[PDB]
Amino acid sequence: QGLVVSFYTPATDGATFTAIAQRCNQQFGGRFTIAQVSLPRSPNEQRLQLARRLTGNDRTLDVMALDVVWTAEFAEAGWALPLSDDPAGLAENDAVADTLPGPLATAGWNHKLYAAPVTTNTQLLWYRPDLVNSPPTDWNAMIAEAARLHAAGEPSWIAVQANQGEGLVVWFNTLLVSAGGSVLSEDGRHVTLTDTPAHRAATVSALQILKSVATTPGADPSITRTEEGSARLAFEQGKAALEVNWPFVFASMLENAVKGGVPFLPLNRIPQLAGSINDIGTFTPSDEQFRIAYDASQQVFGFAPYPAVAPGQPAKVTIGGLNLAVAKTTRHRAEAFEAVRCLRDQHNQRYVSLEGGLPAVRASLYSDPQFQAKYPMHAIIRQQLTDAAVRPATPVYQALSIRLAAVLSPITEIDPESTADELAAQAQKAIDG
Repeated sequence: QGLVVSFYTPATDGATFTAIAQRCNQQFGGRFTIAQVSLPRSPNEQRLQLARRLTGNDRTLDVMALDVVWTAEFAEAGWALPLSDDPAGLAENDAVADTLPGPLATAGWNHKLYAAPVTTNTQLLWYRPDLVNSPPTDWNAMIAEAARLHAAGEPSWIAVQANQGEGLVVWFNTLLVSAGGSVLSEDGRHVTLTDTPAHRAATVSALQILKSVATTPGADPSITRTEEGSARLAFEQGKAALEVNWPFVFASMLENAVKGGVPFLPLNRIPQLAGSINDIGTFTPSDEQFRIAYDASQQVFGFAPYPAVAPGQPAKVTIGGLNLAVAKTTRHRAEAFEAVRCLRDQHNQRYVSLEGGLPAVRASLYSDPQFQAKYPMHAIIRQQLTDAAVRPATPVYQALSIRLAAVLSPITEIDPESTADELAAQAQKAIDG
């Protein structure tokens, strides 16, 4: 026998989360162990299996990693215990102490914390410094640069995820919040897209940018013809000189370049990098090999803040990532909340970042020299995580998102004024559920 605390996570991060689980087991003195359980790789199927297990009162479900936008759903439904339900009374303070504000904001609902952040994410600008002298600082500069490049016969696509789905919703949300707007009110009860002249201007601004990118000379046909594509691959293959995307494109760039799949960046030819591809095809460099690959990448691969909407205001970039929640189905609340605290301590935060490629939520880690070595863009991330935009927090997020995506796509057919009103009407229909 033996008491087991289940720990449900996306399969994508199964190896990483298993290792920190095993690290935590060391320090429980055999009182109990954490067992990682892999949900499907698809986020939507992860949420649907958790729901099945919660409404089915599966008593072995203890700790679960939730997407940052599932907070309201799981809290309103009584599926995620409030942190104040910890018999030890430690969960609340732990989740606040040394956690960046952006991640923390995703974990609340009705002014109460219902989960503890563990990982986060934000989008940056990635550009070709050999083709682009300075990184565009706002979206008008993005447009003008891409158009100049087209007239010069050079890579002109702006690589951004804009197909119908959550990625387009994320992009619209960033533009909207950066312009001072909001989809919903504080309680997710009212639609605030067009309720005041100022809010309508923010919505119109964001729609104009979406539409401007779609109709820029030399645009990506995945946008102009609403086709399947990939922002990451477009940049790696040399068809886009500008990209907004999560930081996983950094590791992908170096690994694929070392494998010889990046034509403008032949890291595969550098003698010092011989043997750095391990027996499963992963770029696993030493500290010096890393600094060589990153130094050589700088000639052709740069990063910068997400472009602003307004000339002077830094962008409010939609945040992603995972929060740790204790399920209402647990039989051992005390051990479950203790497990959450161990899984998100400083050493395990260092691990998920360095070995897992998942940005940590602990502010202290953005001062760690080892973290700064492997995240040279740490300072931009820290700033965008502290001043983040949050997707609308509502129990009906899934219906709201689907409805917004259907209106916004195809983005070539946006008419900012009339689309603004159609956005608000469709958001209203989701809130009426």
